[PDB]
This record gives sequence, structure tokens and C-alpha cells, in this order.
Amino acid sequence: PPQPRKKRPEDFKFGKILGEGSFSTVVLARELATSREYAIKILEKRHIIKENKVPYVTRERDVMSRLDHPFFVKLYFTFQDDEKLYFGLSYAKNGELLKYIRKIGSFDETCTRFYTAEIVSALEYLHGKGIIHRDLKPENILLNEDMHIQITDFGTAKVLSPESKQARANSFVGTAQYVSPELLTEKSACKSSDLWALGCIIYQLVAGLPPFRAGNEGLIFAKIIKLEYDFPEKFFPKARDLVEKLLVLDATKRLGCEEMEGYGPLKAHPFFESVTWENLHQQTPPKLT
Ligand SMILES: Nc1ncnc2c1ncn2[C@@H]1O[C@H](COP(=O)(O)OP(=O)(O)OP(=O)(O)O)[C@@H](O)[C@H]1O
Ligand SMILES: O=S(=O)(Nc1nc2ccc(Cl)cc2s1)c1cc2ccccc2s1
Repeated sequence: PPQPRKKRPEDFKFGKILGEGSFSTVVLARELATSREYAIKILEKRHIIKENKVPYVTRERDVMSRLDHPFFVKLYFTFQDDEKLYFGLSYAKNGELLKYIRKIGSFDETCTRFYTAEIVSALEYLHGKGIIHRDLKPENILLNEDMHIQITDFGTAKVLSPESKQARANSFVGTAQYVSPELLTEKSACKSSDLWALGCIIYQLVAGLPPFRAGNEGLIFAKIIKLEYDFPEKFFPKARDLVEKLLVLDATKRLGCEEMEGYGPLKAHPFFESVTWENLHQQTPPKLT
């Protein structure tokens, strides 16, 4: 069918900068005709052309256009003018999960469980569509007005080809603290690489910092491939067990991966015993304190 009229910059009143990326800026904007607020990601054409970033922009648009699930930032529209590309995104009013980890220091068990469950639910959806995120981290897990998660940053995601039953992706992307050992050693990532990142994130929610810590990337890489980390005291025992079943060097042995028979066993883990999985995005999140 036809679609709505293509939008233009003059259709919006732009407000504050929400954040700045290496080759993008996200600005809060109100659509004049509706009074709706959007986070509009803006890229300068000559800059991403000069700096060979066009593939990432195309990737972000293509991957986001495939998503239809409440735990992801939504791509509503795109438009361009002579100088710029514009992505109209849902506005995640409460910002990055990382902000809350820093502020509060350590999530309690109820909050760790709830937010872990939402991330697991989101990954189940993404992996079911054959998509690897590859840069899952608290900075990329935003929070909407109701404090549900909104995962973002899909420019470095990968749609695995169904036609070839593709399992491995060859682009080297990610963030050192959360990068999987297989990417470092085998030079490819798989869906299970996101489960490794999940393990790091669960650890971080409880411990306050992610498990592989150092002042530079190479030192972090060295720890990752040796599985060199420890748990702080008082780390919730069932959460520790879960993390130990995710932070596994062999990607085929991580709870939740295809070779471990998928998300059923992961959702069945004792840490999640009280979770109602079916309708998390309609549940009231526990207050973060
Ligand atoms: N949909 C959104 N709603 C609210 N805030 C957002 C949204 N998308 C991004 N932001 C904020 O804007 C910041 C900049 O995002 P952008 O994707 O342009 O760069 P980045 O991913 O932070 O940086 P880099 O691309 O260099 O890794 C984000 O870190 C986030 O805090
Ligand atoms: O189909 S696209 O891949 N075409 C593109 N045209 C350009 C032009 C200049 C630059 Cl720097 C990148 C792209 S890429 C595309 C359009 C668009 C608009 C807004 C947000 C993302 C994208 S991707």
C-alpha cells in the first residue's frame, strides 16, 4: 500500500541534544502536526561518506526496519536532505541502563531478575529472527518512560542468512568489556556471543562493574580468553550460577544457545523461578533503589 507523506526537517521543532556519537547526533524533536516526540538520529552525508561509515548506516536502517517488539527502540521513519540523513526513533525518556547502575551501585535481587528477564526476552526475539546484536551493553539498553528496556544500536548487528543457514558472522565489532572469546580467537561471532554479553551484564547489575576490567583493551582481551574473573561476596547465589552458565569459553555450551537447545532451558533457570515470561512489558517494573 501507499505510506504516509515522507517527512522533512521543517516538520519538526528540534530541541535538546540527547547524545552525540562518533558520526551521529541524536536530537529530541517534536512533530508539529501531531505533537509527538521522537529521538531523531542525524548523520552528515559527506562525513559518513568520507569516513566509510555508509555500510553501518544502511545496516542500522535495515536491521531496525525488521524489528517489531516492545523491548527495542522503534524506527518509525527515515528521511534525508542534501546534507543529512535522519532516523526517527522512539524517545527513551529515562536514558541508559548504565546511568542507573552507576547511581545505585548494585541492583537488588528483584530488580536484577526483572531487568535480566527483559533482556533475555529481547534476545529470544532477536535470535528467533536470526539477528545477532554483537554490541550488547548497558549503554545500549535504554529505558522508556515506564522503565521498560529499549535495546538500541543496530548499526553493528548482523542478520544471518537463512538461505545458507549461516551461524557465524565475520565483522569485528563490539565493545571490549563485553566482547566474546570466540570473536577474539576465532574471529567470528554467533548468536551465543550475545549470551556471553548477557552474562557480563548480569554480573555488572549485581557487582557494579563488569567482570573483565582493565585500563585498556588488550588487557581486557587477555582476561576474557583466560576466563579470568571472580565474584564479589554476597553475589546472589542463583544469579552466580546463571552467570557461570553464560560465561563459558565454548560458545556451544552457554545456556540459551542453539546447541544447548535454546531459550527454554535458559528461562527455566532457578534464578527466574518467579518470572512470568509471557507479558513482561505490561508488568510494572520494580522500583530501582
Ligand atoms: N532512541 C533514543 N532515545 C533517547 N536517547 C537516545 C536514543 N538513541 C540514542 N540516545 C542517546 O544518544 C546517545 C548517542 O547515540 P548515538 O547512537 O548517536 O551514539 P553512540 O552509540 O552513543 O556513540 P558511538 O556511535 O560513538 O558508539 C546514546 O548514547 C544515548 O544516550
Ligand atoms: O538506502 S540507503 O542505504 N541509501 C543511502 N543514501 C546515502 C547517502 C549518503 C550517505 Cl553518507 C549514506 C547513504 S545510505 C539509506 C537511506 C537512509 C535514510 C535515513 C537513515 C538511514 C538510511 S539508509
